[PDB]
Amino acid sequence: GVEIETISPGDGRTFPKKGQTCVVHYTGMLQNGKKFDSSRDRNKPFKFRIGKQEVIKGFEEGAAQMSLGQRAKLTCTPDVAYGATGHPGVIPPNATLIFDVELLNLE
Repeated sequence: GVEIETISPGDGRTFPKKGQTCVVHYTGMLQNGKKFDSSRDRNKPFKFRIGKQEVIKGFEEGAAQMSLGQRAKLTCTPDVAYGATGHPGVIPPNATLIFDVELLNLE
């Protein structure tokens, strides 16, 4: 269940497609919890492509449903990323993830 709530501006037509490397200033957030990740802190804006199972499923499906300049608000379900296992020390088991996603990409 990828639920998109978009802060408006952008163009609404430059869509991410296959074989495209894209750049996101993401920001992580735990539901009823504190922060755990920010690409804005390291100032390295996480160049990545679509389709090679690099990122989690909840962030992968949220990437194609956006466009350039847009600003969405993900809500990743536990069953798509880590809810059975959980990343050791960082992500607890059965966790629901919140992401502040802005797409400022190329290709």
